[PDB]
This record gives sequence, structure tokens and C-alpha cells, in this order.
Amino acid sequence: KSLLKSDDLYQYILDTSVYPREPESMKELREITAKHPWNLMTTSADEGQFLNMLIKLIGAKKTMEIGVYTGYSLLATALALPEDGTILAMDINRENYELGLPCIEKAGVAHKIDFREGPALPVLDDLIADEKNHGSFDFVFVDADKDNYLNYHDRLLKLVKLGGLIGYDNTLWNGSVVLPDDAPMRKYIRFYRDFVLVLNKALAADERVEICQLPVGDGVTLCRRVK
Amino acid sequence: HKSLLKSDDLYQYILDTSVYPREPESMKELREITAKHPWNLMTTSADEGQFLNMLIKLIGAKKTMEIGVYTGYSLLATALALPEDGTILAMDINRENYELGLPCIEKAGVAHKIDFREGPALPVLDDLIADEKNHGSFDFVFVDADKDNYLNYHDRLLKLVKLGGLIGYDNTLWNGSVVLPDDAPMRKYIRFYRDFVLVLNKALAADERVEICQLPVGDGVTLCRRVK
Ligand SMILES: C[S@@+](CC[C@H](N)C(=O)[O-])C[C@H]1O[C@@H](n2cnc3c(N)ncnc32)[C@H](O)[C@@H]1O
Ligand SMILES: C[S@@+](CC[C@H](N)C(=O)[O-])C[C@H]1O[C@@H](n2cnc3c(N)ncnc32)[C@H](O)[C@@H]1O
Ligand SMILES: [Ca+2]
Ligand SMILES: [Ca+2]
Repeated sequence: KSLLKSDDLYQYILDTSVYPREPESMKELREITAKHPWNLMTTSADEGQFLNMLIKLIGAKKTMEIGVYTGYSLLATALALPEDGTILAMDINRENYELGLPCIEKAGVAHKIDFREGPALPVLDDLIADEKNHGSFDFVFVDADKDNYLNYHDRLLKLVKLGGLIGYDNTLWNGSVVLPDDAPMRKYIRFYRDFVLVLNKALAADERVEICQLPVGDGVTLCRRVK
Repeated sequence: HKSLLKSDDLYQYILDTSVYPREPESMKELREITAKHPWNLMTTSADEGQFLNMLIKLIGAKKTMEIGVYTGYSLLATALALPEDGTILAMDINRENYELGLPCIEKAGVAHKIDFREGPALPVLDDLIADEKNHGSFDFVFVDADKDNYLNYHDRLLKLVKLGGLIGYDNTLWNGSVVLPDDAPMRKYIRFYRDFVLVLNKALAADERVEICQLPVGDGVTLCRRVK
């Protein structure tokens, strides 16, 4: 299941270092999400823990999330932000968000969320149209449609502050990045594999950011804006 | 075997794609020097080096500490990331191996940041703690040394690191031996420290003075953010 050499080792991390400290609201949201047919899309508990610590470490206040689903990474983020922190959250699908929103409200951090229903790209274009929004975001978590990540990247580098951080999710893509082409793959795995392979090379060659691709979850590539 | 990941191929992909094209020349130099040394397996992997370097920048650290230096790959990764006036108090029982790597660090132009101390780290920590001026003065500590002392180091370091500061304990997944039965075949040094590591990991997860995150980078690194 995980990217690690054994399920035992992965389960050890969860049991030893993740679940004992998982906030109750996130446990709640996870268990709700696990019953939903699209539950494979949710952010893993270990990755949620990482994002939550990352938010604290970088002192982020104003963030953005592209790809919300039922809200596990969104809640992990909201809980880590200061009481007056904000998240601009985007998903084409509103109803899955609203499935998770009750947990977030109960957690007392729903006031931080500005949820927008619809495709992310036009929202980004509108933001960029106003210079006011340039360099205003501390952090962006991108966990949506892979064939648009290069396009998001172009826009987000205008919207994120110098020294700010963008996380691209699923950049190791089930480990399919090292399967031969003729290996058996699910259709959607094969389709997006092409884009992930290009994305990872484009980020490596992009001197506007410093990068770090981590084997957390399904891979996450941290991009720190330096130009 | 190369990594904690499900395949050497996947691990090699991370290095080839995302690490080595970005590795500073000075670190490549130190790595190639270190690779020739008999104890080279003790060195910090290039992917972990990259992660530590980004981490230092992200948390805005200036004053740090490293316990367990060897030839200095993690030390250099850190020194490169720190501001020009940043400092590292670096400790190792072995000076000769440090001095093997010091010329790369000097050439990289960040050797002035390093205060190297030869000897066991614990009495240095005790000496620091004896002077209140040192309390809560460190931004970051990387602990990559003797496992039977990690919990001892932890209590000392929580006095020396600022609220909101960060301690990273290295090798906390310990070759994955943490999920092997006592029965299983393992190298002697692995078996020797394995129960220290199992206890450590439980103790850190139970310690409300810190928030933790145990990452499958390198041989495992547990990040501990001081919150009390
Ligand atoms: C992997 S899920 C997000 C997971 C989420 N971060 C979590 O923790 O549960 C991907 C999401 O991106 C959304 N999505 C796909 N294309 C999008 C687009 N162009 N704009 C906004 N959202 C999109 C999908 O509706 C889906 O909910
Ligand atoms: C895994 S190596 C450190 C690797 C180093 N961070 C690097 O990137 O190459 C462990 C080091 O800890 C040192 N060491 C072991 N016990 C120590 C102690 N009690 N005090 C200080 N150093 C110690 C050893 O001499 C050895 O160099
Ligand atoms: Ca994801
Ligand atoms: Ca180590």
C-alpha cells in the first residue's frame, strides 16, 4: 500500500508516532471519509501529520489548497494555522467538502476556510489580475488534477511570497514512475503517470524554486520560492 | 536494501530526479571523499541532506547544534542553509574524521560558522545548561549519534532549545529492525541498539513537551517541535 519497503514498517509509524497524537476531529473526519466511495483520494494520516507540523514550522498564516475532497488535509492545515489564519480552498466538487465540513466546524476552525466551488485555474487567474494578491500567500497545497500542475505552478509562483512554500501532492504516483511502460497499470495511473514524470523533471530544472521530493504519502514535492 | 522505500529503483529515482541535479558542488565533493573512508556507511544520505538543508531555511534557524558529525555531510548541508552569520555547535568524540571533511567546508565558505568540540556530547550539554544564558537559545538540533543516550540528550536539549524550536533525532527507524521479531537475523550493532530505539520512539510519542513527526527519510528522522 505505502511507498515503504514493508506494510509492517508503515503500520509501525502510524501506530507508534501518528495515531496516538492525531487530533480527535481528524480521527472523526477520517472515519467518515473511509465510508465514502472515493476514500482512496483522502490524505493519509502520516501525511496529514507532516502538513500540520510543516504549517507550524514555517509560521504560515495565509494559505491555499487546490483539491479538497472531504477535507482531511484541509483540516490538518486549519488546525495548525493561527486562530486568525485563512485558507482559500478550491474544488470542483462541493458536496464532498460539505460531507467533511461538520467535523471542521466542530473543531472550531471552519471560520478560517474560504471554500470556492469550481475549477481552480480561473480562480488563480482572477487573483493574479489584482497586484494586491501577488506574493500574498505563505503556503499552497496542490492535490488535484496532475495534468494541470505545470499550469498551477506558473500562477502560484506569482501568488506565493518569496521564501513561501508550495507542496505538490502524489509526485511519486504509486511508484509507477519507475515501472516500465508495459507494466500492468490502471488506466488512470497510466494516464497521469505521463504528466507526473514530466512535472518532476520540470520542477528539478526550475531555478525559481528549491525542491525536496519526500516519500511521505504518495510522494510530496516541497517547492520553496527563491526567485 | 539501499533505503526504507519499497524498491531501490524508486529510491534511485528520487536521487537521480530530484536530489543529485540540485546537490551543491561542495556536498558532492564531501560525499565522494567520504565514500572512500572505511566508515562511509555512517554518512547522511544525499536525500536526507537535501531535506535538512530545506528544513533549516523553512524554520529560519540561525543558531544550531549537531551531535554526531563524522566527516560532516549533514553538518555542511546545515551550514550551507544557515545565514552567513549563523552558527553550529558541532560535537563528536572523533576529531580526525571531522578534519577529513573540513577542507570541503572551508572551500564552501561556511566553515566560520562551526564551533567543533571533540569529546562526548553529554558533558557539553551539561556545561551549557549550567549557565542560564544558554537556556532556550538554540533554534535547531540534529542528533545523529549514540542511541543509548538519545533520551538523555532529549531532556538536556529541551532546556537548550527555544519554544517552537526543533530537534531532529536521526535513524529512528533503524533499518526497519523496529518491526522485526527478536528472533530475526540482524547485524550485531543493529540488535544492540534496537531496544533503545523502540523505547525512544514510544517515549517521544508520549512526551507532551513536544509535537512529533517520524519521517521515512534516510533511516528515519523524528522531528520534535518544542511546545512546552
Ligand atoms: C486527491 S483529491 C484531494 C484530497 C484532499 N487534499 C484530501 O485530503 O482529502 C483531488 C481533488 O481535486 C479535485 N479536482 C480535480 N480537478 C480539479 C480542478 N481542476 N480544480 C479544482 N479541483 C479539482 C477533485 O474534485 C478531488 O476532490
Ligand atoms: C552516524 S555518525 C554521524 C553522521 C553525520 N551526521 C554525517 O552526516 O556524516 C555518528 C557519530 O556520532 C559520534 N558519536 C558516538 N557517540 C558519541 C558521543 N557520545 N558524543 C559525541 N559523538 C558521538 C561518532 O563518533 C560518529 O561520528
Ligand atoms: Ca493526495
Ligand atoms: Ca544518521
